[PDB]
Amino acid sequence: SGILASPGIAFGKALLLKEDEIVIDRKKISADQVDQEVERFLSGRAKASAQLETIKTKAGETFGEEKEAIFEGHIMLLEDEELEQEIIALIKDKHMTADAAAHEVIEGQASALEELDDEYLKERAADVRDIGKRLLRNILGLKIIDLSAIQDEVILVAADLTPSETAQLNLKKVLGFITDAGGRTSHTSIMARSLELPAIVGTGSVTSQVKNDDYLILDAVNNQVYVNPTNEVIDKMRAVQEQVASE
Amino acid sequence: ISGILASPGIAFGKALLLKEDEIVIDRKKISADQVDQEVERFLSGRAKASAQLETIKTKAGETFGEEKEAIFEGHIMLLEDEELEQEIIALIKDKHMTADAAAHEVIEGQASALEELDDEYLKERAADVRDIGKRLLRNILGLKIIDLSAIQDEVILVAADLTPSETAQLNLKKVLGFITDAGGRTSHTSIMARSLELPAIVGTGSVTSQVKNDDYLILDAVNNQVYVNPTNEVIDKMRAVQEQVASE
Repeated sequence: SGILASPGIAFGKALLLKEDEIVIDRKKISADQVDQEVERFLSGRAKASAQLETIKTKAGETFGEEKEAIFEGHIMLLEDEELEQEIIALIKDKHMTADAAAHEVIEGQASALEELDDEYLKERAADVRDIGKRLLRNILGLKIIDLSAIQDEVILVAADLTPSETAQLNLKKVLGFITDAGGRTSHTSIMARSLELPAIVGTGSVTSQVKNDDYLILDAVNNQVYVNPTNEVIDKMRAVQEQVASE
Repeated sequence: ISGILASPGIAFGKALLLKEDEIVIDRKKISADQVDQEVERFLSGRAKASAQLETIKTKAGETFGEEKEAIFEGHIMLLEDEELEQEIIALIKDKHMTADAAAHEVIEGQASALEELDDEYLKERAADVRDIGKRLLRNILGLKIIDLSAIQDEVILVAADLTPSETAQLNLKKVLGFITDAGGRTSHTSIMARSLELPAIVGTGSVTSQVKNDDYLILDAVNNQVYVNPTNEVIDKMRAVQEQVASE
């Protein structure tokens, strides 16, 4: 399918992003527990802040100060003295688990910027949620992504990508992006065009039509994604289309 | 609509379809008295072709510069060849073949000779020879020869494939892009489009089956699509939205 965010072709295996779904616990805790969860939260926020602190820098050296400062405000929101008061209260006051309480707050903050049909405000609620997902994972002891982990040059396949993701992404080993996105103006599109790396974004669900490690070639010229082709289809793009650089 | 996206861009316009007046050769054997009208029928027929080629020659010049106009004197030297001429007249006099079928035997045979070597350039000359062949046969057959100089309105050129003799007489200020049933990424249609910075979805199977003449359509050469008679919503979805690639 496709919307065509960025021109180019690519040959490589697909790395399929898997994001551990998040089960928030609703069960009201006992007064006994109250302390433990306040610790769960403070401990979780302690790490999520730490991961955020290395991304700031990796967004920094790669993309510079414009980007390093998107990050300063990510941290500043996660560690907001008032939002802490709110999450903790729900623990002491309404006996909610840390993972359920923090969600309520962040969710209340992201969903309050979405009231306006403002593009940028909708972009903020997006990032406000990016930060909230993080925290819950850590609180939840669920496993964290970290894209610097890259071993192979791969064609990053995912549903969508956010600034926390594309910063730690090992640029000189990702051969393009394929997402279920929205695109043409989304962060993956503007991430690619700039990088001159290919990108088809408005996909319905490549995330279901591809599996991890499947070899494939992203067309991004005529807008086609070829999953596990025959060597002649390979032989085709291989240079037939791939040699669009000569002209 | 498919296409092999030879030329990025987006166009908004009425589709100008290029219906080719069908060429139907006469394989009947004339008698020894009809022999002389045919030499005439060929000769007059050939004169039109030259009249038309020397005008294209010039148009190609003023516009596409000297490289291309020089390419036309080549079409004229072929067409007005004294031996091909002598070989066509003889098939009429000795073999009693119609002016048209005769002309076709000689030129085609001349083209075929070039295609025996899988050589991209030779295969190119062979087409170019079949180009002149078609022009000579229509003119012999007294058929309609299209003057694309004659385009008055801005439009999206919808065709089977576009020939050098065709695009040279093209009023470039009014062609808004091209969609053909073509080959693509290297076809003349494609190289042409790529220079002028005119969009092109060229590998279509048959855009000449869904697209009728005078269909307002938008050619999404950003995302490989062709919208036939788009709803006012789909229009603004590109008209502004997708169309504003130019800004970025």
